[PDB]
Amino acid sequence: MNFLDQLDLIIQNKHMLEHTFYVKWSKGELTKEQLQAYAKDYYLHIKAFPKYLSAIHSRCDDLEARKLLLDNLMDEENGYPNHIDLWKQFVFALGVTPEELEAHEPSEAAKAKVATFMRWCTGDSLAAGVAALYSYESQIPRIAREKIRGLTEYFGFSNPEDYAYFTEHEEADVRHAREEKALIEMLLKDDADKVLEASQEVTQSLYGFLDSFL
Amino acid sequence: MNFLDQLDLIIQNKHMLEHTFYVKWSKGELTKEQLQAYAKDYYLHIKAFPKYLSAIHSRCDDLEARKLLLDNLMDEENGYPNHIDLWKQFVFALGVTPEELEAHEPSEAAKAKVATFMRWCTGDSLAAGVAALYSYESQIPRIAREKIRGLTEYFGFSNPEDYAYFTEHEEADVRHAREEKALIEMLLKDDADKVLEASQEVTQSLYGFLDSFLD
Ligand SMILES: [Mn+2]
Ligand SMILES: [Mn+2]
Ligand SMILES: [Mn+2]
Ligand SMILES: [Mn+2]
Repeated sequence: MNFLDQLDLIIQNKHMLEHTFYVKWSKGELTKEQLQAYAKDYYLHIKAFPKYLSAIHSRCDDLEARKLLLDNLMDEENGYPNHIDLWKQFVFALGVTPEELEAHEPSEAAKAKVATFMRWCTGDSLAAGVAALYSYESQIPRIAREKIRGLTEYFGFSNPEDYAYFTEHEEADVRHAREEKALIEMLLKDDADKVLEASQEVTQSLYGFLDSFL
Repeated sequence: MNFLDQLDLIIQNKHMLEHTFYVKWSKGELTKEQLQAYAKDYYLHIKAFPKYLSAIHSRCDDLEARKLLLDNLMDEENGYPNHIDLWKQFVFALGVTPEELEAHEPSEAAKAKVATFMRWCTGDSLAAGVAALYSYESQIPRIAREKIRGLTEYFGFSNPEDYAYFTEHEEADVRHAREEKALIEMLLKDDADKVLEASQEVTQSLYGFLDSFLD
């Protein structure tokens, strides 16, 4: 019915946790060389995310909407460890070296996933741009949950500080999903069609990225 | 750098405090219907400024650079009162209804100023976009000092919370000018030409804005 319901339904189906990458993870049938491949190829999207948000902010005249995006941007980039710093710890805890992470070149599948976000966040529909992020960010608390379990059981992650990023995202993205849902409603301009479009795009692209490794 | 020094001389040689509108301010010869013109038209630029910063951030892949742009943006928009809020108080301390300020359609002069900034901030040179901000922001601390003097000497201001915006920008924009100047060096990609070109345009566009109220 109402487009937000349909929007939440698109995610519930094309949801990353049901992609085979995470099935195998949840099961534990995933190689450490695989985990390192995923971790490094993710980095690009880890570094582009602040621009997903600021791409949207920069085209926005709704002052109350812009503050919520700031709050999101601040949670990711401001301070130390910011959300990028936290991913590097998961990279290193996997055994990839710092020079190896800086030397890694992101796949055409990594560049495609980020291009999908960037297409919507710089597109002409601010709601669709926010809907794009929601379709990724509203799945994270669950993935973060089930990811930690996999790390500690089948991957010998004994020190909690190694998966800080995930412990942190396990709650920060409950508030982000909630506030992005608000923003979509605030920035709607007869463009419900584009919100569902972005959702359809982002949930497929997510799946295409995870396809690359399997 | 030399290119930063030429950048500072362009600003030095086209400084807002030498426009007739501030040579009048300083001498007392500014009307009060003139102050409400200014205060109200300035409100487009004020609400706009964060997107100048987020425009550059969204095209930038230098992580250290982006944190300096965030710092700036946080000072500007985060919390209560933020700089937009502080501008509202001062417009109201001028005698303007929250209702007329928000019914006010900004002048063509105002739209022109904001369009100039936005051209560079959406543009292709990240250092030029920063330098466009810098060509304005480096002037603010002194204008803010002098504008506070005028409000209190010739415009009978006594409540320090009215001109809080200028109080706040007298110190905050010292840090912003400093760090923008670092950003320019950090973002340079063989575009010193573009850095100076943005500077010439913005200093002259600010002058154009200052003239709409001089009749
Ligand atoms: Mn994050
Ligand atoms: Mn988030
Ligand atoms: Mn400011
Ligand atoms: Mn500033």
